[PDB]
Amino acid sequence: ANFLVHSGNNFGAILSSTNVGSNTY
Amino acid sequence: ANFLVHSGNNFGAILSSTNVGSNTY
Amino acid sequence: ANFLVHSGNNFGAILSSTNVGSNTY
Amino acid sequence: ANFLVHSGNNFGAILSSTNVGSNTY
Amino acid sequence: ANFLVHSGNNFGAILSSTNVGSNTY
Amino acid sequence: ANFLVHSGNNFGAILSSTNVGSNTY
Amino acid sequence: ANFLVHSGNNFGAILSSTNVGSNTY
Amino acid sequence: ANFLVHSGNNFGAILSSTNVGSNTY
Amino acid sequence: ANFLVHSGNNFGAILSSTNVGSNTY
Amino acid sequence: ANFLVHSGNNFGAILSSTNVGSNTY
Repeated sequence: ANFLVHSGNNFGAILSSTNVGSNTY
Repeated sequence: ANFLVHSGNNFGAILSSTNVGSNTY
Repeated sequence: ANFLVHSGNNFGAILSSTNVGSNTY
Repeated sequence: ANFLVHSGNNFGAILSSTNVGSNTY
Repeated sequence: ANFLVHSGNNFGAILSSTNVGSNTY
Repeated sequence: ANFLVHSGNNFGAILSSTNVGSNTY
Repeated sequence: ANFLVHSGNNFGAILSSTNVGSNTY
Repeated sequence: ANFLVHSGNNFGAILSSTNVGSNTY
Repeated sequence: ANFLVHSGNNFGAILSSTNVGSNTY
Repeated sequence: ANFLVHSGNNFGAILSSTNVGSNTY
């Protein structure tokens, strides 16, 4: 089993970016 | 089994970006 | 079994972006 | 079995974007 | 079993970046 | 005499803002 | 005499801001 | 006489800011 | 006479800032 | 007479700053 948890992350500004704040499997 | 959890993430502004705040499998 | 959960995510503004705040399988 | 859950996501403004806030299979 | 936990991370500004604030498997 | 000229300005997305792209006197 | 000229300015995304791209007198 | 000229400025993303890309007198 | 000229300035991302890319008099 | 010229300046990311890339008089 694989568990991925993402919580309470604040991102100000994202430009021309990939795989940011994501659960990539 | 694979578990992906995404919660409570604040994103200010996103421009020309890919796979942001997503559960990609 | 695969479980993907998406909850309580606030997105300010999205421009010319792909796969944002999505459950991609 | 595949389970995809999408809830309580607030999107401010979306322009020229693809696959945003969607359950893509 | 693999457990990945992401919480309470503040990101000011992200430009032309990859795999930032993400659980990559 | 006061001259104010506003031309050819492209605005992507505006949220909770005041006095944007305006000639304020 | 006061001359203010505003032309050809591209703004991606504006959030919770004041006096942006404006001729304020 | 006072001359203020604003041209060809590209702004990616603006958050919680004041007097950005403006001719303030 | 006072001449202020602003041209061809690229700004990536601006957060919680004042008097950025402006002709302040 | 006072002449101020601003051209071709690239700014990556600005946070909590004052009087950046501006013609202040």
